[PDB]
Amino acid sequence: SLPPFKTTNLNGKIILKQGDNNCWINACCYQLQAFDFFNNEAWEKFKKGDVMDFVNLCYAATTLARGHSGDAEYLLELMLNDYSTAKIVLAAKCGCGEKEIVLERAVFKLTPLKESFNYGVCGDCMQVNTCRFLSVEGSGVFVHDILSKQTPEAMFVVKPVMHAVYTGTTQNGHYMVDDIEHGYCVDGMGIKPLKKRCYTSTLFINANVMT
Ligand SMILES: [Zn+2]
Repeated sequence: SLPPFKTTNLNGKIILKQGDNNCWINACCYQLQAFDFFNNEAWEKFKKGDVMDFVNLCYAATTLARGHSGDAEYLLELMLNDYSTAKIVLAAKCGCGEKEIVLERAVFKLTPLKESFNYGVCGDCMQVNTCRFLSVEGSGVFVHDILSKQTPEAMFVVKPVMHAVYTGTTQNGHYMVDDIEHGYCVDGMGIKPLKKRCYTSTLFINANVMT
């Protein structure tokens, strides 16, 4: 066994010292700490600084060993697969007409911008559905293709509370978290200014959007 990851408790969030390529864990765990509905025996200890049970649980779920890089968005999908804490309604246009798609979930694999986008194909006309957001309610997190340029606040369909941030190669990169609600970027146990770009997720709390 190696020794436990060291921690810091910063403005209500436990954060993990950078070591052994653990940043994907840190990024995911920092987001889970935003959801008061998320819980279990190993998480109750993590919230207090006693982090190795849950951290070990993250390696088990992903089949990865301590020391290997991973994917913070994949890990959020795993841990949140049995939660359903938000509702998103889309309008979907194809050659048959227009219809609504209802998604109830905690993690959504969608881009969180208020523009038009494709999602699925209609099995009666075989065209791709051209889609747009009609509403978002509750709490949850979008996991998404990297937004690598700044995004005007008015473009997000929801008000972001925080974003996983990923810089570098898909091979050789590094995770951090833009904590928008606090005003800084968390990078290991340290603090940096918001990167404002490079975002791989978008977390929202108590959404109540009509568009
Ligand atoms: Zn159709």
